[PDB]
Amino acid sequence: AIRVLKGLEGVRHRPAMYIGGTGVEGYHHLFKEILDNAVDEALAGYATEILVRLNEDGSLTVEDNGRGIPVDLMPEEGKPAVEVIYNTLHSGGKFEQGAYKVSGGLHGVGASVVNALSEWTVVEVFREGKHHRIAFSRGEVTEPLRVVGEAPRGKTGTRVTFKPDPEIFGNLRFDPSKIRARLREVAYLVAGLKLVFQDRQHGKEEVFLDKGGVASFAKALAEGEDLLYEKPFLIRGTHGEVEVEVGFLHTQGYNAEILTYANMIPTRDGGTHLTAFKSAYSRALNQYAKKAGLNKEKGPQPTGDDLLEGLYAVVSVKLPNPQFEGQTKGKLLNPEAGTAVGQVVYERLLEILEENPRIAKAVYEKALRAAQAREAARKARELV
Amino acid sequence: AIRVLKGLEGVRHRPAMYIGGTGVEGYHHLFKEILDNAVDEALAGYATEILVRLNEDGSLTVEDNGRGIPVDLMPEEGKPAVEVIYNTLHSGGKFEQGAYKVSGGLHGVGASVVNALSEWTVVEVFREGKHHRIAFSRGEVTEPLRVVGEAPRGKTGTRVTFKPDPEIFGNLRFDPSKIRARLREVAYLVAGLKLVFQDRQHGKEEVFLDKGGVASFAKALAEGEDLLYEKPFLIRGTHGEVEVEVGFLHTQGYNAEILTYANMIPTRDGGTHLTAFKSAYSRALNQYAKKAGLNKEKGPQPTGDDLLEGLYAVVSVKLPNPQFEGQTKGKLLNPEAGTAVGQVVYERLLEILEENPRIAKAVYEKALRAAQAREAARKARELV
Ligand SMILES: CO[C@@H]1[C@@H](OC(N)=O)[C@@H](O)[C@H](Oc2ccc3c(O)c(NC(=O)c4ccc(O)c(CC=C(C)C)c4)c(=O)oc3c2C)OC1(C)C
Ligand SMILES: CO[C@@H]1[C@@H](OC(N)=O)[C@@H](O)[C@H](Oc2ccc3c(O)c(NC(=O)c4ccc(O)c(CC=C(C)C)c4)c(=O)oc3c2C)OC1(C)C
Repeated sequence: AIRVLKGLEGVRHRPAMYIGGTGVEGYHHLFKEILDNAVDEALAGYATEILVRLNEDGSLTVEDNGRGIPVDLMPEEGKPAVEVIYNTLHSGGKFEQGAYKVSGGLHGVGASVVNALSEWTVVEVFREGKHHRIAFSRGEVTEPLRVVGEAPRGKTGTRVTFKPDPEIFGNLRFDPSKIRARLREVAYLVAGLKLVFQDRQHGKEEVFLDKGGVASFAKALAEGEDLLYEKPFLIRGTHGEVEVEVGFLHTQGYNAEILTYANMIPTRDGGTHLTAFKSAYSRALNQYAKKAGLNKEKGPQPTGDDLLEGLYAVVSVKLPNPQFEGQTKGKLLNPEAGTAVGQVVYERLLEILEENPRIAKAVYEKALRAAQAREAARKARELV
Repeated sequence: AIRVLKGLEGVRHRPAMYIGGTGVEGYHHLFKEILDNAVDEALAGYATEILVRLNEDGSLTVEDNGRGIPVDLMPEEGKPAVEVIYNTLHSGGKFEQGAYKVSGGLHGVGASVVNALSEWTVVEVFREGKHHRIAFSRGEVTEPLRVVGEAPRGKTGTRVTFKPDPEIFGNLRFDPSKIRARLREVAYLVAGLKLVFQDRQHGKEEVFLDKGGVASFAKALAEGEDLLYEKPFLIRGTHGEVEVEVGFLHTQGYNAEILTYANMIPTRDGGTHLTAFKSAYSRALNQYAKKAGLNKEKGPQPTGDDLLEGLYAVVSVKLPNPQFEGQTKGKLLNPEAGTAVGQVVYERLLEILEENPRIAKAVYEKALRAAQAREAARKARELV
């Protein structure tokens, strides 16, 4: 009643162990992974454009502006690097270091997990003047690497096309809505990165590009809401090995929304970077306020929830060796991320507040009126 | 340049991909995994007592009185079964379907990841009248399996002793509090299971056992507050392949706490079981009220969030093939769980109210107070 599953065999034996489930969520994790492989080329500074296309046959194509996955032979394995990448469960090396990378995702490079769980996979590489092609199916090579033609231009890059295996996912098909949502997210987290979504079926096409990045992301969060000031603030900075990006904006409403990210993956339960943000923001507001005489009688302006009212913000950090609560996602634990965020946002917020006095007053003013409202509801509720 | 990592080599090459990080959380996941292996025997019905002892040298011993990991040879590999389970990255088969299992552990069986990340591991098996022993170090056999004597009093079971690899975690050491916390949780989730913690480093002892299960869990969740009744309700039932257990109590206070679990692991982001719980509870509560004539007309209408004030409950389900939203689990997606919790809870709850009309209307009126209190705070705030 027992056997050893070697390599990709294990992935097909227990798919849920690699993608959580075999439903709609798991189906799209394949898309996210291949997309993140492309996004990693952008993070490294080689890709500037990424195309995601839903083909009429249900398959999905992800093409990048990158270097193109290497096709030269790996001595130890006696096979092209691109073949090894998509056929071995876990491959690594120093190539994992030297640039920020998307965190979480599928086992190892993740690409081979997608291949194992796909009826067919086609990898095309434009590199060193040629257009290469290798085809797989459920983890195995069906068509060995070969040159199918010459590369145009100075065109280099990788184009991956795959179709999740119906033997595992049933009649599931890609959902344009979900694909667009992740593309919209990425464009925001990698400002300047152009991502195009093509849905051949409906002949639709949308471009996702935003130089404003996270600041724009913050405004996007307050879509149907009256803004306190139409221009969202952007805080950029680097501390140690951590790149920090924070964007925020206020609305005259009373709802809030703070999204946090670590290496391009949502961190629902926050972590060191989120706690460092709330803290730094609080430090800055209060400090500035006193200096400028915005506080009278020493009212209860803080209390955290008061400052959160009508606050829309996005905190994003990038760091090597990220540490998560468990299973590479959820809550960021790196203390250095906390120090980076706190450091970068505190100093910069002070400046932003000083050069934008009116706005600073309105937001601090809103915090006081929020505290009072809290007080009134408390007594009222503690009356009956 | 590229390196293919075969088997356990990949675990030591990149531990965070298997345990999330190499700090305190990752360290304890090793403990959680070995404990889960023992608990699986209890879930299968062959184990009643698990001992967890923190040794003075930092190693952790986990002993269960279950069947004992088999030691016969696996012809396909030419090694005893115990060896295979602890030294191969992924082994599986029909044994995975024997019964309910703890979900979301470490890769595959999980034990081999622990072994790979420990400077040493000793596995003792009491089976078929004999006491077997086999030792490992960083994923590899150091002392092959051998019989070291008779099984004392013919007992059967597995005793695992291991020490997380200092080269991976530095000077970190198991935290008794984290251990007791998980042991307490498990005692509640598997009512009747007895777990003993011996903290030799502090000469301590402690028993975790509670036939009250999830009901007691709800009670202890509300420790500190005055209850509306000190006897927790217990709803248990099986619908399809899903076993459900829900416990709940009410306090005179205003705070609330609802914990959910799927196959022994916390689902902080809810899922089908949670949604179904509140719907079944809400339907049974509002229907009973109408039936017994409690829905007055001279006031506000009780809604969600109103009937969950001062309500402490724990919703726990066990089912085969759990489906989560990939990630770090977080949300249960199986529609069968929802129908299971709904069916089982709704009906049983209906009888609870009819059998406790006193408490029944005491709960409804409490929802009424919360309704007005909620609208009193609204008025107050809109008044600013
Ligand atoms: C799924 O494959 C991904 C890539 O995905 C995409 N879409 O381009 C990308 O995320 C990243 O791609 C890399 C990662 C590292 C190098 C990299 O180190 C290069 N540098 C070299 O000089 C080089 C040249 C030839 C060669 O055989 C190797 C080692 C082989 C590798 C990295 C597969 C390296 C290079 O030219 O391309 C690279 C590329 C395209 O990592 C992979 C391979 C897992
Ligand atoms: C890390 O080991 C764990 C176990 O932990 C402990 N402490 O018991 C436990 O969680 C579960 O333990 C099982 C799981 C299934 C069977 C099981 O199916 C049994 N039934 C047999 O008749 C049997 C007899 C000989 C044999 O080689 C095998 C299959 C081999 C196995 C389960 C490793 C099965 C049995 O005797 O013991 C079993 C045991 C002890 O699964 C493991 C092996 C991954």
